[PDB]
Amino acid sequence: KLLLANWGLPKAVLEKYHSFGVKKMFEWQAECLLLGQVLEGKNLVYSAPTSAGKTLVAELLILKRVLEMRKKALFILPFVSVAKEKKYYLQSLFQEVGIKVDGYMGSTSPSRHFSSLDIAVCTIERANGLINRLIEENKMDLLGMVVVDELHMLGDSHRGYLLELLLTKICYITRKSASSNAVQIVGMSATLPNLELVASWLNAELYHTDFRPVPLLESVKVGNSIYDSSMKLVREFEPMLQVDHVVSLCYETICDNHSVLLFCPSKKWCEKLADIIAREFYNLHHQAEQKELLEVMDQLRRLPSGLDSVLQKTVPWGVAFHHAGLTFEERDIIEGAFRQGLIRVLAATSTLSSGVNLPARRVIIRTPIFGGRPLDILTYKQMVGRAGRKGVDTVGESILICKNSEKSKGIALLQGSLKPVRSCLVTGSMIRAILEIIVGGVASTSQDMHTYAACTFLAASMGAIEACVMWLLENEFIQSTKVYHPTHLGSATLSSSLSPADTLDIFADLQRAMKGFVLENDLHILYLVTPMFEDWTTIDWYRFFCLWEKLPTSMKRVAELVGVEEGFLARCVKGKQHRQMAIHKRFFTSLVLLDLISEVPLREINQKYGCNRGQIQSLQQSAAVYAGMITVFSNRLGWHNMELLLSQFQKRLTFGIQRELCDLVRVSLLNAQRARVLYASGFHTVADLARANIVEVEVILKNAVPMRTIWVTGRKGLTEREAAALIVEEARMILQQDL
Ligand SMILES: COc1ccccc1-c1ccncc1C(=O)Nc1nnc(OCc2ccc(Cl)cc2)s1
Repeated sequence: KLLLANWGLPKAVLEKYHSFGVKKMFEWQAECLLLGQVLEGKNLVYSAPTSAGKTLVAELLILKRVLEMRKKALFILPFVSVAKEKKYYLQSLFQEVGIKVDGYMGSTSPSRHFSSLDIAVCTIERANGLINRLIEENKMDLLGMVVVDELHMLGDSHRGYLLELLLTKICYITRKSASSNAVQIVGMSATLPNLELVASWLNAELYHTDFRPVPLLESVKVGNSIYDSSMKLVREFEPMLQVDHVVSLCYETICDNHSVLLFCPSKKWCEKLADIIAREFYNLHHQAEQKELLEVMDQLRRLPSGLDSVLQKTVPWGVAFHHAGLTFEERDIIEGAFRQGLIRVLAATSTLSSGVNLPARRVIIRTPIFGGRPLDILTYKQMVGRAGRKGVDTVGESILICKNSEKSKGIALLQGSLKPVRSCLVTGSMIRAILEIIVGGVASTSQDMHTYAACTFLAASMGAIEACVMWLLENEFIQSTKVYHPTHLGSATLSSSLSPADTLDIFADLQRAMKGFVLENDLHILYLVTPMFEDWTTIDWYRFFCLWEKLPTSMKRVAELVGVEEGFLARCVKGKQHRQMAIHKRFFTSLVLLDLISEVPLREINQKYGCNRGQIQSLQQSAAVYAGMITVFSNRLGWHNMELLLSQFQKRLTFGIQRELCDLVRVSLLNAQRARVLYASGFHTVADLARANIVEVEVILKNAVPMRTIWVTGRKGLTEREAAALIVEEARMILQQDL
C-alpha cells in the first residue's frame, strides 16, 4: 500500500511528486492517513520528525479537501521564509491540476482576490486576519480546510496565541452550527507531551510517531572524548590536522565528501568560525564545483550589498557563514549553495534551526549556552533534527561541544524532552479574542461569551471574559444595549488586524496627525506607518544626533509635529521618558525607512545609520505590514484623506522603491534594482514592459552590475536572458489578466 500511485492522486501531482523524489510513503504516514474518519473531516493532529516527511500527509489531505469538496484551504506557517518556500513548493506541485495557490505572508498579498484563490499559504498573523474577514462578511462556507504546520507554536510564542485564536474561533463556528465536519483542521507538531490534550481540544484524531528515515546519533563532546546520549563513551576523537577541535571535526566530516552544520550562538562567532575553517581548508589542503562556486560568488556580487568581505574570504573554500546579519537574498544564496553541496561548512545561528529545511550530515553545536542562556530543548531538537540527509546518508550525527560544568547542561539537553504546550490566554490575547467574536457578530450575549471561552484551549487544559468585556466597553470598542455590538472603532480594530491595546494609541496618533500634517516630504506618512522600535537595531545616539543636525529644512518640522525634540534627541542620551524614548526611536526608525523609500543603497544606509542590512530588511518588512494595517484601519474609519496618502507606502516599503517604480515592481522579478535600471531606460510602466523588446531588456539587465548571476526570490539564480524574458512575460500576464 505504501506507494504514491496506489493512493488516489492526480496524475499531474503524482508526476510532480516523483520529481522531488517522493515516490513511496512511509508506514507512519499511511497509519496517520488511515486513522478512522480523518479522510472525511475528523480533524487530524499528528507528530513526526521534520525529516520524516511530515507535510506529505497535510498536502495529501489538502488535495482531497480541495478536489472532492471544492472549497478554500489555509496553510498556516510559523515564519515568512518557510511560508514562502512552502508557497513556491505548493505552487510548483499544484499548478498543473489548476489549484490556484497564493500566499499571505508578511506584507505581500495576492494580486487576485481570495475568492479566485483555492489555497492560501498564510503566516499565523495574516491567516487570523483572513479568517476574520471571512467571518465578517460571513463567507465562512468557502473555508473547508485549515492546515497548521508547527502546531507546537500555539503555546508560548509572540504569534502562537493568534494560532489558538484562529482555531477556537473556527471550532465555535463549527460547534454553533450544530445547534464529518464543516471546516477540517490538520495540525503538524513535534514530540510534544500533551499532544493528546491538543487532539481532544480540536476533536481531531491523534497520530504520534517517532520514525526517522535516517537514524540519529546525538552525542556530547568533552575534551577529547565523545559520549553518547546515555553518558556512554562511543568514540575517542583524535584531531587529524589541528592548529574543541571544531576545525578538526569539520575536517573529519569533509574528508568523507560530506557537509557540516555548525550552530554558533552569535553572528561574530559565525563569521570568525567560518574564517577559521576557511583558513585551515586553504593551508591544510593547499600546502600554502569550482565553476558552480564561482557562479555563486558572481551571484553574491550582483546584489545591492554586493559581495561580503568575510564571504569573499570564506566561500571560495567551501566554508561560509549564514546569520541574520546578511540580507535575505544573501541568506537564500548561501542556503542554496549549502543545499546543492557547493558549500561544505556552514556556520549558522539558531535562526536557521526553525527556518528552512537544510539538512547536513553532521550538526555541530558549539556550545550549550546560546546567548547567555542554556539552549532551548525545542531549539536543540530543531537543530539536531537536521543531522542526516534522507536518501544520501546512512546515519546522521549531532555533536554538542561542552566542557567542565557545561557538561551538565549538555547532558540535560541530551536527555531532556519538550515542554508541554500552553494557552497564553485580563490579557491582550483574551481581549483580542473577545473583540474578534463580538465584532464578527458570531457571539452577542455574555452567556455566549463564556460559551466561547468554553471552546478555547484553556477549557480543554482543565471571570476573565467579564473583565475583557468591561475593558472593551470602557474603551469604546463595544456598545451595550446587555447585548454587545461593535462600534466604528471596534469594527476598525478587527478589520485592520491590530491589537486593541495598540489600536488606542494608533487612533490617537492618526487623529492627531490629521489635525496637522506635513505633505512636503514622506516622513509624516512614514512616522505613522513605522511600527515601533522593538529591538530592530542598537541605535547609536551620536550618529542619530549627527543625522538630525543634517536634516532638510522640512524634516525637523515633521519631527516637532510628532513629538521629537532637540534637547532630547540623541542629546541627553548622547552623554549617557518611556514615551519620548518611543518617539525618538520611532523618529530614527522613520529616518531609516526614509532612505529605504528614497532608494538609497543598503550599504550607504548601513554606513550612515550603523544598522546592518539584515536588520534594515527586517525593519522594512515590518513597516510595510504596519502600513497595510494602518491603511485598512483608516479605510474602515471613514478617513479618506489619510487612507489615500497611506495606500502606496505598503508597496514603497515592501520593495524599498520610489513612486515611479510602483507599477514596475508589480512584476515578481523587479525588486528595487532590476526596476530602477529598467526604469532609467524609458520603461516606466508595466505597459511599456509587456512589449519591451526582449533582447533589449536582456542588454539592460546585463548592464549596471553592483552564468545565472541574477538572483530571484523563489527562482534562485536566473540567467540575464531568462530573467528579463520572465520579466516581460510577467508584465504581459499582469496587464493582460488585470482587466
Ligand atoms: C491589516 O491587514 C493587513 C493588511 C496588509 C498587510 C498586513 C496586514 C496584517 C498585519 C498584521 N496582521 C495581520 C494582517 C492581515 O493580513 N489582516 C488581513 N485581513 N484580511 C486580509 O485579506 C484576506 C481576505 C480578504 C478578503 C476575503 Cl473575502 C477573505 C480574506 S489580510
